[PDB]
Amino acid sequence: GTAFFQQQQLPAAMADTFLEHLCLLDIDSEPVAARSTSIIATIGPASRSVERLKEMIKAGMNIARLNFSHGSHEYHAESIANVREAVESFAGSPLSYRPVAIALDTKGPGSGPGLSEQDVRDLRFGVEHGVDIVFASFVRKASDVAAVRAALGPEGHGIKIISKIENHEGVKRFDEILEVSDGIMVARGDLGIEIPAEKVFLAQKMMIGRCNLAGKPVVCATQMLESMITKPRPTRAETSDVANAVLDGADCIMLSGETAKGNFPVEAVKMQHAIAREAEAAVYHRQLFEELRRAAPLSRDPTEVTAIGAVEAAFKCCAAAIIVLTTTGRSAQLLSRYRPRAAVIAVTRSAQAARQVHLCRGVFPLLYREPPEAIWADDVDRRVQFGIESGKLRGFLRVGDLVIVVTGWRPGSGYTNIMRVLSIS
Amino acid sequence: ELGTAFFQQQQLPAAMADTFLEHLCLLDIDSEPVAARSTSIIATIGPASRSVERLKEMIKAGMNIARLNFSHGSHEYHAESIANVREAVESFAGSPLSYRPVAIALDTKGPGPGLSEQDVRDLRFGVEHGVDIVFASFVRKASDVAAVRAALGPEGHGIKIISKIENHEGVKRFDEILEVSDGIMVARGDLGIEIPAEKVFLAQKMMIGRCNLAGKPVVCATQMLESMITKPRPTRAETSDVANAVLDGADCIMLSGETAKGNFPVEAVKMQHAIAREAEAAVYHRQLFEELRRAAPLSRDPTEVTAIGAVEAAFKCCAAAIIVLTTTGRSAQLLSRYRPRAAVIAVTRSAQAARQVHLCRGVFPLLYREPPEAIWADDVDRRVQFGIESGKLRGFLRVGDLVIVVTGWRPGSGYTNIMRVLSIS
Amino acid sequence: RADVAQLTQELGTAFFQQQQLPAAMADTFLEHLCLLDIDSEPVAARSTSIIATIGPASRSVERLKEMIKAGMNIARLNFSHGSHEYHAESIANVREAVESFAGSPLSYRPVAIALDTKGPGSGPGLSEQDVRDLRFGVEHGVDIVFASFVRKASDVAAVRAALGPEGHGIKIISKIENHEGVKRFDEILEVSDGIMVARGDLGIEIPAEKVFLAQKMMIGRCNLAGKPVVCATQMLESMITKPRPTRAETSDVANAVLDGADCIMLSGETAKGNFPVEAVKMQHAIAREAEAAVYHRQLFEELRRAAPLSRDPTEVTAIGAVEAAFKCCAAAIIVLTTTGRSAQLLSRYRPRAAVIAVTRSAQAARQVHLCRGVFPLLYREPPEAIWADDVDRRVQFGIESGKLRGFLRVGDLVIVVTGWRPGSGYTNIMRVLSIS
Amino acid sequence: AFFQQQQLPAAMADTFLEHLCLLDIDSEPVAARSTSIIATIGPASRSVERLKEMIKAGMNIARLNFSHGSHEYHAESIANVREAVESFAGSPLSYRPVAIALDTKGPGSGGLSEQDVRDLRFGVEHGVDIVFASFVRKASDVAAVRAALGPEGHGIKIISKIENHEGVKRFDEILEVSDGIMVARGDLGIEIPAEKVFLAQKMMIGRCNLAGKPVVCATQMLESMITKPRPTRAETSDVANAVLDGADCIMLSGETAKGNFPVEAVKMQHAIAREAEAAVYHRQLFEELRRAAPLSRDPTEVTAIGAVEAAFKCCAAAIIVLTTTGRSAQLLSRYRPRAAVIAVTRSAQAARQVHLCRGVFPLLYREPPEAIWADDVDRRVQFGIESGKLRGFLRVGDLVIVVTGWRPGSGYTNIMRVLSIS
Ligand SMILES: O=C(O)C[C@](O)(CC(=O)N1CCN(S(=O)(=O)c2cc3c(cc2O)C(=O)c2ccccc2C3=O)CC1)C(=O)O
Ligand SMILES: O=C(O)C[C@](O)(CC(=O)N1CCN(S(=O)(=O)c2cc3c(cc2O)C(=O)c2ccccc2C3=O)CC1)C(=O)O
Ligand SMILES: O=P(O)(O)OC[C@H]1O[C@](O)(COP(=O)(O)O)[C@@H](O)[C@@H]1O
Ligand SMILES: O=P(O)(O)OC[C@H]1O[C@](O)(COP(=O)(O)O)[C@@H](O)[C@@H]1O
Ligand SMILES: O=P(O)(O)OC[C@H]1O[C@](O)(COP(=O)(O)O)[C@@H](O)[C@@H]1O
Ligand SMILES: O=P(O)(O)OC[C@H]1O[C@](O)(COP(=O)(O)O)[C@@H](O)[C@@H]1O
Ligand SMILES: O=C([O-])C(=O)[O-]
Ligand SMILES: O=C([O-])C(=O)[O-]
Ligand SMILES: O=C([O-])C(=O)[O-]
Ligand SMILES: O=C([O-])C(=O)[O-]
Ligand SMILES: [K+]
Ligand SMILES: [K+]
Ligand SMILES: [K+]
Ligand SMILES: [K+]
Ligand SMILES: [Mg+2]
Ligand SMILES: [Mg+2]
Ligand SMILES: [Mg+2]
Ligand SMILES: [Mg+2]
Repeated sequence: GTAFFQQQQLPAAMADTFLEHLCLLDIDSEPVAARSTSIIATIGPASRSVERLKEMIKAGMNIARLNFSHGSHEYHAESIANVREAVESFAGSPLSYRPVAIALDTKGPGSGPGLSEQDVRDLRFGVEHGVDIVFASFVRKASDVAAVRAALGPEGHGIKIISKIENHEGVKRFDEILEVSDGIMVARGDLGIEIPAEKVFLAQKMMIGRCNLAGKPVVCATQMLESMITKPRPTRAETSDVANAVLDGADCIMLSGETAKGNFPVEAVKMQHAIAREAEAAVYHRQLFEELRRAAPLSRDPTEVTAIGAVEAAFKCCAAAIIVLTTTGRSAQLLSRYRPRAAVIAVTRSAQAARQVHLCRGVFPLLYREPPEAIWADDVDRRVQFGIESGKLRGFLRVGDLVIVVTGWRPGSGYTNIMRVLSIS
Repeated sequence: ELGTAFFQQQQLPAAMADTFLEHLCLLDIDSEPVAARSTSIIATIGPASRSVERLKEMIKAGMNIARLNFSHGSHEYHAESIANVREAVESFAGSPLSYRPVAIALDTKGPGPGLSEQDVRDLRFGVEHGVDIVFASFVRKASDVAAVRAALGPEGHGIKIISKIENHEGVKRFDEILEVSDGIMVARGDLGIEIPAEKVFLAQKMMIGRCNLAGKPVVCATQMLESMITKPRPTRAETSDVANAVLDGADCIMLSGETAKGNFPVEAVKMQHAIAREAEAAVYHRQLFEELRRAAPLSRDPTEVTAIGAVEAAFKCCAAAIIVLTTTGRSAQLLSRYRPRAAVIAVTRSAQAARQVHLCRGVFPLLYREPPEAIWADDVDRRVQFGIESGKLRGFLRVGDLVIVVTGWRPGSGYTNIMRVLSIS
Repeated sequence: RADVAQLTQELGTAFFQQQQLPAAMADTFLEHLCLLDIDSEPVAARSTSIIATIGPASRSVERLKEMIKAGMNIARLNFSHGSHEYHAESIANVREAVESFAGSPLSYRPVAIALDTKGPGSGPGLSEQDVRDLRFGVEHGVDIVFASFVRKASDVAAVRAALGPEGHGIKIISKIENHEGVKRFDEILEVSDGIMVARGDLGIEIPAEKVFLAQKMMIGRCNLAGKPVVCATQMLESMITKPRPTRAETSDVANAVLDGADCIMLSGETAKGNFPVEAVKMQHAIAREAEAAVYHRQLFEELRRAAPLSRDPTEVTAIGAVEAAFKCCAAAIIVLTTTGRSAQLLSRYRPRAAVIAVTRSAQAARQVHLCRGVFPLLYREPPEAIWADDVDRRVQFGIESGKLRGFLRVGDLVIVVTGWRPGSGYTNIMRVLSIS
Repeated sequence: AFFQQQQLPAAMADTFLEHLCLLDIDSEPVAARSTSIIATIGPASRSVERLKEMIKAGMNIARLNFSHGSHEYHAESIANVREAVESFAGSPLSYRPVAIALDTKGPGSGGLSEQDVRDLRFGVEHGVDIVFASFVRKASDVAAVRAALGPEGHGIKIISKIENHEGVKRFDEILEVSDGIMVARGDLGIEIPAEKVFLAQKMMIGRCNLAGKPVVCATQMLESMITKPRPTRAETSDVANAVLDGADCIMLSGETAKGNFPVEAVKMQHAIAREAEAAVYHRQLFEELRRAAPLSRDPTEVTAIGAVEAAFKCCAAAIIVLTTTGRSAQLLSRYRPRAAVIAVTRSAQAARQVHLCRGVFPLLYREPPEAIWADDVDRRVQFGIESGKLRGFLRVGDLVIVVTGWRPGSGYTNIMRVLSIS
């Protein structure tokens, strides 16, 4: 229909130049796709009640950040419990259940050179309490990441390490840090104090671009809607900043004081949700996909190979979604790196992976709870049908839509290799 | 894993180039072609190439399609030629390494207002003798194609109609002619007489580009190696012309007097084979694929959607081949339209389709003769392995190579929707 | 590397590390972002003009002198507040502070004066207060009018009519503040001299989360049209009370420049803020960083692909001059202009070289601040008897001022844009000159 | 109607593929033929009357193959060429200069052969403009030819013929020290596999285009026309593709030296080149040439790109350039403008040598210098406009780009002007 091609900035996406693309942006072109940039919300006095946390999950919060610079282990354990209670209050309807990751933000070293003793204690707390992500403060070199990995021990092997770049050394040794990290956070608060305030946008734009190139999650953090700590609506600069972090290529956007101690924590999440949707529709996918494709090296990994084929096929048919079966979340991450306009609906039995895929832009995790079928092929089809039913319920899909289904040839992680074009019935 | 020596062959340094100009600068005479020759050779069969023994040498030299010019000879004469071609082709039906299906094409005499009386009789002859292709002479408008289609009696509806564009009206009505034809022949002999000789290259380049855009086979014909009718080696202009027809985007190249009446018919086939191999390696796939992609409209046909995904995946891993199961040849044709550097090995039970897919650049047909398995999925795997083993048998594949496998979800033509990444074992 | 090998040997590796030159050489936009370096210092003069709203915090002649030194190019008078007596006093103080530097014409900085109207209201036709304020502007010699709540092309015609016959030289920058203005943008831009993205009212009239779409669209269309575009409101809002801005604020300013804005504005930050000089200094610091980070390779190519063929020698000379400047890494493009049009046409192709515009018109020298990358020089000498000699004196004035202000150094290449006969509309010559 | 001619719909295309699709056989070429024709002079094309027909047909350079004939024979040919050329000198607004090129025999089993030294000394004594040096294998071979030309032969252009595998492999070092290259396909097709010659041709042309140096495509281009009045489909294709490859010059060997239709062969190359030049995808070409060309601090280099850019912007009919040595015109030519580069020069040798550069139309200025240098410059610019108007390049109302310098002499080009005709 003609009405379909007027929505989600499709006239601006068809443009032959980036300049023409900007000229074609329409304020009356409504976003249709689900919001793909994840929202990380910092937990605190303003956002700890189980009832408040339920409203924040409904508003769009995907990751709950526990800032270990404040409060005790007793405090942070109560936080975790409330978050888990609010998340599990929706587990009765598995077709609409939304998993929420739990991230531990470390205090950092200070006048010291290596992992603080407090950081070791907090890291072991995180492992003991089952945190999904670690935002490692003041990462200056690759050995800092290794020290955090060591402090997580053998049981914390599944936790994701997102290195916070907060100073000039971190920016200068970025490549070696990214290589050993699972992703990066652009920690603008300290970065804006350690380097000239007028140079932070260069570091942000550079780090996001390099993470996009590497296929690793990148978080944009600090003062994004700061005025919403006290004021019910944000400034013109604030909405612009959020929209531009998405347009830069950020996988996640964050709320610090806006959710931890503010008067508008649910309003702050709803505002980030509203802006991200508008900004994602305004992304110039034509140039973006082409540049991501050109820059990405040749691969002999079937998962990587299937991922680019699936993304290419999704663009060809205007696929509503790409449904992927994933154990560790890697298959979904590899789809996400090519920035498809189609939602990546990731069906997994791993609750940890379902929470951790929120770090990847455009990945919508679905936790499958049914016990395995005797016939493996039947188990696969049940999980694909689960993705279709959830996607239909949540508005991602309609009868007649085309979806790309990404699966593998045998059970267990590492074997994705099949891409099938599917019509929704 | 592949080695530096691999990346020096088949003009891979020139293929990596960021500009077309840099691409030309990087062409290396010492970079040997490795891939199988993808541009099919059409050889006109006449007194010089009629004998079963001569035809066997021509099949070994690279002839894929045998052309019978109904402007000369009789029905009795051409039926003898067809019988000899079929006898020479079936002499290799024992050894799968030597066996190659060869299409049989009837070139009509031409019209007068509408279809000639002789053309109706010759077209009826073609149907009765089971010809695969018709090169319809002097096609001027879409009604001419319809008249040929109508002449291909009740039994001839599967024959391919390749419209010969030989005059100014055919060039001017090209779009309407291509829409109703299976493909086009750039009939340069008459075209060089009907229009100024210095304008024929414009018509050739335009028609090839439009056929490439449409995804339909295009043949470059007449005087390609003319001097070789009397001389053992061609001129500098002749080798250039053949190389440039391939670089233009031609699916097939033709030999007329060179094979029909000349003194070196086998040498002419060998020469076209040698040049096509060099020219195909020198194709700038980076710009070509990107432009084919950008120009091709969005599609909701799973076959077309799977085809672009498969070609994308093949480029990503330097896939040795794309093995496709096809009944009509459509699935292979849709892969071919995106000009992959990988060979399209099409496994089919249809002998007609196996001969007709020679019209498509880079399609290597394999006729499957085994009786159907009780389990359809098992019948499918047996055909995929038939593809793989013959591939290994001919030097396309080695254990450890990556291949893209294109199949459908249910039997019968029209359901192609699966793309798998398989490692050769 | 071969496209810069000899020039790298000549200018030095240190030259090619500064002003984001490694990021500018990138083959893709993505690679360009990856190559941005915080250690790559900006060298070029700041090209995006700063508009500062003058109020109680920034009225004193001594304060205004510090703001001119900080980088203020245009002084804005908001006729929504204050009186005619109040605003006339502000204008007088601005003029006094500007003329305090007129003693050295090689370092004198012209400052434009802009009147921001109050706007219509519940009623549509030009308000009676607007007619009185527009008459005031004409009488006081304002250079620009920021026309509030422009909704259609007839609105801009009504403002031009209220300016009268004597206000023909004033520039009309239409403020787009509502949904109607955004929807009828093309018709408004056609009849306006430029546009202001009035984000304050725009953020109230349309959803706050959609304003960035309107900003990016309007800037792109103004860039396409070759007309000045201003980004306004809440750019450094927190600096009204604090000495340092938020991370979102510095980002917003940098992104307005990267979007393609010719001018950036300060409202409450300079009118009623506690740190008006610090706000100007902050916008100056960010704009310089952001201009160096512009991906000129794609930008110039897209401006050329989009721009239609032209048979106007001024337009033709402008693209040739910008192309030549990119080829040699020209330090500046010196242009002789009467109305500012020749400089405006150079500016539309977004050169990295500074457009040093030499003019005898004081009004045009102030008005060219609306054009990104145009550095106006007011020529005060009386005309030479030989016209060709008068032209060469003005070109030499530009070279001497350029050398004086640090724009030029011996050995630099400059592109000189002049015409074949006196008077406006005859620009058609481009020269490559080496600085001695 | 203007935008339907000279493949302008195909030139507006956003992709190369769309460009090919838009090529129109009914779109007539309007601009003058840019690719120069080199004709080998022999028994079939030696008469003064024959040579006059060949000049009118389009011959720009006359080649004398020193592999056959004697010094007495070739001197007679030179005299006949010069006589036929000077028969049109009466009308200087329509006079067409013709270069004279000596093609050496080569070293054969050997450094520089003794016959080559004698022939090179002959060329210097007879005032040849170009030398096509046979079998150039390395940079020292070029130096040996340069040395054999001596002090009197400093002005002669050396076009190195690449005829074997060593020449192809050491191409970069040879091009660096040569004025240009000839893709000598006859010997190349024997020295390397026949099916690999197109790779060497396309590579050499691209590299010469990149370097801004003339490249000639030679041998068997219209071979059948030695005995037949019309060429083959492959032959017309080959000529059109040499132009589309980026060749500055195309050559005729046996076709003009010993063939039955030498004038018809020249006419045929002229007809095809015109069609092929209009079909060039300038959008991609200029952009790639622009991107690839290095940054320069030479005002001639800088003015050249500005002039070509300005010409594309207004659909300039021509770019009129004042040149002493031909360098300023050569630098304009390297950016492949669609506008004709009308080069006004007082040097007769430079006027002949500029035929090596594609799209450069030399005009020999034969008026004595004015007292005021600025007035002398304007007279030469007006000469270009009058000759252009006469030859059909210009019409009143057209826009032209005028490229001049700030001071007399060679190496000072730095000015570009936009001028409206009449
Ligand atoms: O259109 C119209 O008709 C025109 C046209 O095209 C033109 C011409 O004439 N030609 C060309 C071609 N060729 S070749 O040599 O190649 C050839 C041969 C032959 C043939 C074929 C061919 O093909 C056969 O079959 C035969 C049969 C039997 C016997 C013999 C024969 C022979 O020889 C010829 C001549 C025609 O006619 O067709
Ligand atoms: O290089 C090396 O050595 C090679 C070679 O060279 C090769 C050959 O033989 N050929 C080729 C060429 N051709 S054409 O025709 O063109 C020609 C002819 C002529 C000429 C030239 C030319 O040129 C002259 O001069 C002359 C002179 C005198 C007399 C005569 C003549 C003639 O005819 C021939 C043949 C040898 O082998 O030897
Ligand atoms: O993204 P990952 O972790 O590699 O997991 C993908 C895996 O999931 C599957 O699709 C299904 O396997 P399971 O039945 O074990 O869930 C495999 O075929 C594939 O290896
Ligand atoms: O290219 P075509 O003619 O559509 O044939 C492709 C068909 O072949 C298959 O892959 C296998 O089908 P069959 O088992 O009938 O051969 C189908 O699933 C698919 O629709
Ligand atoms: O930019 P504008 O307004 O067209 O003015 C440029 C004009 O200035 C000149 O360079 C000098 O002219 P003046 O004698 O009027 O100062 C003219 O040649 C040209 O027409
Ligand atoms: O083309 P060349 O050899 O580099 O020199 C071109 C020269 O032509 C001129 O425009 C006119 O020079 P002349 O006065 O020597 O004829 C010079 O200013 C310029 O240097
Ligand atoms: O740690 C952070 O979030 C910061 O410093 O911005
Ligand atoms: O039939 C042909 O091939 C022709 O006419 O060129
Ligand atoms: O009018 C204004 O300045 C605004 O709305 O921002
Ligand atoms: O000398 C030549 O021209 C050749 O050998 O091709
Ligand atoms: K912390
Ligand atoms: K026929
Ligand atoms: K106001
Ligand atoms: K010779
Ligand atoms: Mg911090
Ligand atoms: Mg015919
Ligand atoms: Mg307002
Ligand atoms: Mg030779």
